[PDB]
Amino acid sequence: PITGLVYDQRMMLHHNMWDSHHPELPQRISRIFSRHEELRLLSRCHRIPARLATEEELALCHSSKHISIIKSSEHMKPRDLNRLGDEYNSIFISNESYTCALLAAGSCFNSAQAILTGQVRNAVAIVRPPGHHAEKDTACGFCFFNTAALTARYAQSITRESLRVLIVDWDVHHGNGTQHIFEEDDSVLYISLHRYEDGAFFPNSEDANYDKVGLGKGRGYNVNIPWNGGKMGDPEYMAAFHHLVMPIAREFAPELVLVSAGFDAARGDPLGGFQVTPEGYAHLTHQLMSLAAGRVLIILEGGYNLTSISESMSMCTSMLLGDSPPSLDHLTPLKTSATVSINNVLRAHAPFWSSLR
Ligand SMILES: CN1CC2(CCN(Cc3ccc(C(=O)NO)cc3)CC2)c2ccccc21
Ligand SMILES: [K+]
Ligand SMILES: [K+]
Ligand SMILES: [Zn+2]
Repeated sequence: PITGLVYDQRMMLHHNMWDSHHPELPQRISRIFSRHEELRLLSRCHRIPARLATEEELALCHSSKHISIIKSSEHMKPRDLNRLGDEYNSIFISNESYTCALLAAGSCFNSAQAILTGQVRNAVAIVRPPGHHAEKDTACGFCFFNTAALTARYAQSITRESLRVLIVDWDVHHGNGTQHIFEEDDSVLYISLHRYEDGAFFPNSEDANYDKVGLGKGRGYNVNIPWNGGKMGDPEYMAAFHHLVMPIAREFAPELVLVSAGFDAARGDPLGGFQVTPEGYAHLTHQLMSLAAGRVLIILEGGYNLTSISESMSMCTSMLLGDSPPSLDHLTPLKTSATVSINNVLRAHAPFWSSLR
């Protein structure tokens, strides 16, 4: 029963040279790492080295053209970096961005391998830039390569093609890239909870709605839990897990659980507008630990309040280490629109999951 931790200060080198105050700050990962030390969680984890993802590994999910374009930014002049950035939705690029994206991907590969070989039971990856918005052919929403999707394929590549991977995406944004990459795949189950507001919340696509259940063989293996009607918090996320995430996950019976763990639904996030507490995230973590014989990898995605993300991810690691979950306040009355959301997801997926009937 060992917990791995991967963190490399080199991933701070990715920066926005046109707005040094952009919220995807290098200090996101250094502040999370610092808090793990202060709380004395770091000395209880087995440290896992970062490594560069290879170009071949990037090809598990991404087109050669997308790879070589991002690769080329490494030697671009500032004017070319600025032009290239404007060809994507919400992307800034510096000369170090490509290397940082490879470091984030490879760090998760080493973690998945450590888990799947039994060197550790579970693991946390404190990495940036994030991944879940990145598509097969394009970068998007602060993300260059889809770190979680690549780690799922990497895990299958060192075990077997049909390794059942669950990706739980609790970042406040829909992970459009992860959904699309696995949309017709029945070996990777994708479950996303996200602020939706009938398509008005980033990334502003109806792909995020509850009726997108997957395609062909992948029907039923894409689960969108969209929130409408303003602020959500622990009661709604607890109920989504109890009524949807955990019943479906148990029926799927993953052999590995990847968490796309953005912490931008946390209280205090300047962008998410939600109220999930660190104790809330501890409890979501604890529940997922009941799956896949405990084989859980937590991968940092978004999250923009330096204190909120540092307290929230620390609590998750605390859970992975075996600590007992902190008490929760008043989970009872959900917002009406959240009950409606959960009922829409239940109606969408009951055809595919007997546990929902
Ligand atoms: C009407 N909006 C405003 C907005 C401005 C910039 N933010 C960028 C962004 C991306 C990812 C994450 C994250 O944390 N993902 O997990 C957080 C912020 C998004 C929304 C935008 C961009 C493009 C088109 C339309 C619009
Ligand atoms: K999400
Ligand atoms: K899928
Ligand atoms: Zn996000």
